[PDB]
Amino acid sequence: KKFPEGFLWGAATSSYQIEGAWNEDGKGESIWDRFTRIPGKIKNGDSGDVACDHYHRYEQDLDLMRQLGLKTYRFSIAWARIQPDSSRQINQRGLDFYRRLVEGLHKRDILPMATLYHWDLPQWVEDEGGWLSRESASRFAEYTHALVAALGDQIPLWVTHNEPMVTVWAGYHMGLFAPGLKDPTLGGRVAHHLLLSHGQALQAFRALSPAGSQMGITLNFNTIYPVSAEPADVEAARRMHSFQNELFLEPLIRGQYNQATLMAYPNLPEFIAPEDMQTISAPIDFLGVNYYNPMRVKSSPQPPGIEVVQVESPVTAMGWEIAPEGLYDLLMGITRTYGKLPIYITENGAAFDDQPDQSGQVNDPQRVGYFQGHIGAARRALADGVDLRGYYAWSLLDNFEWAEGYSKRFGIIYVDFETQQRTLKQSAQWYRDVIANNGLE
Ligand code: NA
Ligand code: NA
Ligand code: NA
Ligand code: NA
Ligand code: NA
Ligand code: NA
Ligand code: NA
Ligand code: NA
Ligand code: NA
Ligand code: NA
Ligand code: NA
Ligand code: NA
Ligand code: NA
Ligand code: NA
Ligand code: NA
Ligand code: NA
Ligand code: NA
Ligand code: NA
Ligand code: NA
Ligand code: NA
Ligand code: NA
Ligand code: NA
Repeated sequence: KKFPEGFLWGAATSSYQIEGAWNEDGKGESIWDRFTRIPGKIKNGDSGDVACDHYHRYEQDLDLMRQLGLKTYRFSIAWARIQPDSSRQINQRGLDFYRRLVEGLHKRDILPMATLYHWDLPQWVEDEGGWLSRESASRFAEYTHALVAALGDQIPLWVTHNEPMVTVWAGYHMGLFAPGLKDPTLGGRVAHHLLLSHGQALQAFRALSPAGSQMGITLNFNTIYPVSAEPADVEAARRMHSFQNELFLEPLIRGQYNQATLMAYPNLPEFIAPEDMQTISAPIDFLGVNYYNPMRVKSSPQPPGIEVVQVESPVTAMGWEIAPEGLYDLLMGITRTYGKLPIYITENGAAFDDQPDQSGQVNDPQRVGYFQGHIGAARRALADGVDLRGYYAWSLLDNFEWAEGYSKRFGIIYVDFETQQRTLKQSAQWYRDVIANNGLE
């Protein structure tokens, strides 16, 4: 039950969630800086203004990574640090930060994986239409070109987008995340431009062809199970799977949108230029998979004919069902449907109500249990033919959990946000052992 020699064990973060220094060194405002200033949008009125203060404390966090024996570390790049404003001019201080981070990773034999876009769009791009505008795909490609030119040979794994489905749903359907639009009819248009931006970014990457470097995209999924064996429930589950799990995968791999997508978005074809599917479906080097929980579905008489059924137990602090078999099923399904392409699990983890004990230790056995089940499921998938290349725990650090603010702790390392003190949780200690053993037990 050892994983393959060279298997990439990592942990993941994102820029807005950990960096702080929101207005330092010429950094421009992002849509998340703006969103968190809006009263009522975030629990406890929290923001990423300071977060984990990682922009200043990155060397401490690098040593924590080393202490755990991480083989790889997934971070995102704050686009607004790099292009603060509409002049499109490169901010050298912002770029230098990522240069220093990447140098530090290599110094400690940790392989960098960089996410170009983890939701912190520069406000200047939003002022030019954001993801509603086709031109934002070109802006994203110019940003990618700059970063890959600067750091390509030093970052062996690049991800264009993180969870474009969440950007669509939370950002444009529900208004729960930045930029806070609440118009379901916009989802197709946004999805197409996210996909187009990925494609143009990938073209920029191929043009530069950095030595030893690869590029992919990270998607989130919720494995779908029908609540019963009834045909109507099976049908609802199939439709929900197509939409929830294959909206992006289908165009990425097959160069077409699926029927569930076109029905949900019936004006989508109006945004597709003659090239656009070819560009979107150009080969990626790997797929990033983010998974936390399944969704359970039943048929309904009322539109859209699908109801998601909530689960009371077993759940995390987010109310998300704990079902490690969901991860196995997801990985097998992707592999069977789209072929045996390289996969990294770019996020998997859990939020629990962690509290230091009287001695100052943070013991999180529920999180250990979550990782035990899920890493076990990933191992079974690998045994059964999935080309799993790495696993990244979400998250290295407790951090700013978007609209939940600091009420939710996903870290394997506990952060006291009053003092910025970091403490390895029991789960970090356990994970260090897994890495050293190259597997469970
Ligand atoms: Na920040
Ligand atoms: Na507030
Ligand atoms: Na409130
Ligand atoms: Na704040
Ligand atoms: Na180490
Ligand atoms: Na170095
Ligand atoms: Na070095
Ligand atoms: Na502007
Ligand atoms: Na447009
Ligand atoms: Na634009
Ligand atoms: Na530009
Ligand atoms: Na190219
Ligand atoms: Na080229
Ligand atoms: Na039926
Ligand atoms: Na959804
Ligand atoms: Na092509
Ligand atoms: Na969770
Ligand atoms: Na979870
Ligand atoms: Na708990
Ligand atoms: Na949230
Ligand atoms: Na909070
Ligand atoms: Na805080």
